[PDB]
Amino acid sequence: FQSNAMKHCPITYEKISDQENYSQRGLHLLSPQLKNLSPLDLSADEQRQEAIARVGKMSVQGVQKKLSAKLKIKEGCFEIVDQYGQYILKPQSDIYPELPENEAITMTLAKTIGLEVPVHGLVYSKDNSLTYFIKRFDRIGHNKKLALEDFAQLSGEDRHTKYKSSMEKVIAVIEQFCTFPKIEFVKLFKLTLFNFLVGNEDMHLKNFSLITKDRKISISPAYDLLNSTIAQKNTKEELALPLKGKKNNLTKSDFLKYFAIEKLGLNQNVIDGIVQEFHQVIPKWQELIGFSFLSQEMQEKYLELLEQRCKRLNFF
Repeated sequence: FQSNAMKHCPITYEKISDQENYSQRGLHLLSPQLKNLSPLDLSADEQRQEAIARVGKMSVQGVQKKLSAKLKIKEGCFEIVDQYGQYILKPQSDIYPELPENEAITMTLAKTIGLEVPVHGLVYSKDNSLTYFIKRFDRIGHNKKLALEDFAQLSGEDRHTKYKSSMEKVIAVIEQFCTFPKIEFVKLFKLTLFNFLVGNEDMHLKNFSLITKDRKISISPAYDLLNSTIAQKNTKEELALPLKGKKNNLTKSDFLKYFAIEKLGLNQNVIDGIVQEFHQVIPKWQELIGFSFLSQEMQEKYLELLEQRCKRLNFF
């Protein structure tokens, strides 16, 4: 067949047999008592139509079509809902290729480098298409939602503002509102290097949010991370928001000196240690991309971009 076999778990990427759809460890990340995960009973097209119709009740922001869902643990399936959803589902786009598979692997790469990333993965659909899922990090069960505000709201911008900002304004939000800004600066540094390496030119203003939890206001867990470059036919920029006024032709010193030191004030030992973490993780990322549910064509685009971004930071 034209597709290469996909022999790993859509949640953990560990090896599984042909007769399994998910690893046991993956099912248990959803719930230790989940014994199976049935496919969604809607095709990709039906899922998109439902997302469009349910958008007024959708309490999670983001322009991509999304569905709210609960996990029915004893039955072993997702159920689409309007209220008290615990998961977000993202079906295949009708425009861009492999968005669920791309977001799934990219979030997994972010988790591998130590960023805070919620449980996520892929679930099969009625038509065999893969839908992305992520656990809500602002609600557990039917309890109160934790306070969550995106950086457009916090920086005084209109609700629709995504690209008319800058990294320096993102930094200013953290300085103004976070309980321990210097802890958050380390996260921002890792996130921004990560986004450069994986081709995420769509880390826009509304992809940063502050959550109020455990007596502190902090940058939220990661959400909506994708190699947006490989999903598009043409891109002219590397960053969604300028850094040092630049959205392309970023240099190693722009990230490791201007950003890390002049803007974030990180000490050299901290910078050096994080850079080494990225150096060490590259072979694991390459292996995971190979184990992913991306097509061979998209794996090749991911790996080619990753190699070029690593070279620009002198990784090798």
